[PDB]
Amino acid sequence: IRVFAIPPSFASIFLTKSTKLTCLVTDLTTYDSVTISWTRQNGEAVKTHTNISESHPNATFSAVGEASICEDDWNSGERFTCTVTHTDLPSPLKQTISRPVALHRPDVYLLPPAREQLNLRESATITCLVTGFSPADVFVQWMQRGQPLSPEKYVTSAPMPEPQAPGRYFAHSILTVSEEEWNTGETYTCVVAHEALPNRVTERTVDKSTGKPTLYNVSLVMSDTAGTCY
Amino acid sequence: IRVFAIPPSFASIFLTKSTKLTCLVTDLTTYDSVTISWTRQNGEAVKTHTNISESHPNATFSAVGEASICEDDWNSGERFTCTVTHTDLPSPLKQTISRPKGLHRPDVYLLPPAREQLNLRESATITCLVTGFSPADVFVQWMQRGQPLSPEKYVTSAPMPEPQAPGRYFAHSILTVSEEEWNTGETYTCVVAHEALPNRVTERTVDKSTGKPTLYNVSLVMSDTAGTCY
Amino acid sequence: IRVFAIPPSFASIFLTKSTKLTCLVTDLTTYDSVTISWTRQNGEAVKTHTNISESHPNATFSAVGEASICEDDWNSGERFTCTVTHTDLPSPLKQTISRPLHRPDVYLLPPAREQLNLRESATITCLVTGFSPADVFVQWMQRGQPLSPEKYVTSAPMPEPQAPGRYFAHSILTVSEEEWNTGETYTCVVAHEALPNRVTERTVDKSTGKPTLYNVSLVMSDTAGTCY
Repeated sequence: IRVFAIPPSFASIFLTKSTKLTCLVTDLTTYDSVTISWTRQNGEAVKTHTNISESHPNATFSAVGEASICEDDWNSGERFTCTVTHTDLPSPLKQTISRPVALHRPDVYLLPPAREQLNLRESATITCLVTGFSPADVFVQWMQRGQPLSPEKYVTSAPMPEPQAPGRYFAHSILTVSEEEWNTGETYTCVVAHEALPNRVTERTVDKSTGKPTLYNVSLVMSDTAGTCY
Repeated sequence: IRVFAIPPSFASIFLTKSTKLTCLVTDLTTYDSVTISWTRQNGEAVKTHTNISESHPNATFSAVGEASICEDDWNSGERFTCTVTHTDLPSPLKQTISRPKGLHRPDVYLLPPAREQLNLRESATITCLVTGFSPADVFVQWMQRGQPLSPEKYVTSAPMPEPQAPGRYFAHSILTVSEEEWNTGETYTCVVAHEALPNRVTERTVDKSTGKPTLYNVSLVMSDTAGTCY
Repeated sequence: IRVFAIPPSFASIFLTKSTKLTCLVTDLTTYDSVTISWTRQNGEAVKTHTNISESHPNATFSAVGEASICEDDWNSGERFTCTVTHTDLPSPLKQTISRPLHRPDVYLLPPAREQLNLRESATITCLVTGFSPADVFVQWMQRGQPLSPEKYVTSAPMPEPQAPGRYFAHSILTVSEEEWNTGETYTCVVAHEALPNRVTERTVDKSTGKPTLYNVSLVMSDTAGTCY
């Protein structure tokens, strides 16, 4: 006999360009004549729900209230309530979405695979370490010459609360590039989506030759006439 | 009595992040108690423009006002109208302008100063060429220690038409840095802004080491037996 | 009413050493009997300003002086006062133009390595730095042979960021990156007035630039002091 409330979040924001306000109906059996709609801080007209669904297989019903709004509507820090009057509860039922803060910029890093991995010659793993930032909800994606990989290609964490840097979060991601598939160039840019940056985004990349710093074979010779000039 | 009217444009709506409608009313008869409005095509109670401009002191008239929108509005492509009349003119200065739909993705290259500049001992100049992009309207900013430099430190071009491939543009920017500072560290990466990047932002970087390891092959010979060759 | 006078430009001056000045008259009354007469600072007449022009597309007869003078006769502030009398002007309208420093610095950056992986566009950059004054002309030379003027694209001398008043401009040019195997160093010929011979050519090729394979080879001996 409750209604969850779904505010927009940067996963939906960035990954869709379709800032989203949502609250669905759960915990209640197969129902109709129920109304779902959205209201603002000052409570005015929105686009109505779509995506009608069946009943859940556990003796309850499924239906979702959805629409799209302007981004600054959330970014201006306002209350947003979806208004519903249940058939079992003629009294008003209200669920609210809103945003609160200090901020910290991520400094995305990147470490090439361990040489130990590059001795069985099957797979190489890359660690798009992300850290030192606030607030949370960082999405991260991996470019490859302007081509985003699928999120299924790689894996990532959730924002783990940072032990030392107090009000800060961090996460990770990995991807199992195979041996030759790292051994041929293919810089694999790693791009980070957050809100603590001037243009809100950053990206970094690596290859074999991120280091390799000036290897150079000195040679000293005497007493060995080679029959060649100098 | 021409009236300026700037449509929203990316170099602004990213610099600003505050997409807005701005009709500059000039060359109209120099009066006050003017009648000025900003509207949509169907022209609802559209937010008229606040922060009007004062009279032009040079025996001309000057007036302008910003009207904020949501960017997806301009994305729809339907026109937006600055409806302005005068005490003299009953017919409003109807302002029906829309960017036409349809576009090429750039690909930045950052260029390091050749050795010549460095030997001069004073200053080093770095350039990231921007190419291949259509349409126009690209911002370019250069970014260092994760903080934005300021425009007076680096000059920037204006969007130019390319010579060969018709539907393409290109541009430039120029940085002036002291020599040692480029023998010191910081990367001097560059950020751009274009409406066809998948992330709508891309970035490159350099440094003294951005080249290649440069294998030495010193071969000090100190015998007195093998000879040289003319 | 638009009557502007064109001072000479070091482009044409470099072209044929033929400093020229024109004060064209446009959008005046549509009548024939248009006279062109230029004067030095003594007021004396000028050379063969000729080649009459027809009415403009906006239906106004077009005329312009064709005044050749000496390069030396330009360097002391000679208000080149040109008069044109016309039917509409019992008071003919006069026009004048006259003569109103820092060394340039030219470099030629090669393309980018990542440019040289797309495998079509071989960009090349010539350049000029911190000079006064403007009006400088630039062009690119390939084996004593000037390139296609459209092949490159020229900037204009926008002012310096931090210098007091100096100027700088640019120019860029593309070729097949397959060509960036013969190279031929694509000499960019700057052309500025404030040069000892008014040209400070510089050029760059693949073999130029930076190698990443040295092999220094010092030798050491008493059998020296000679430099064969």
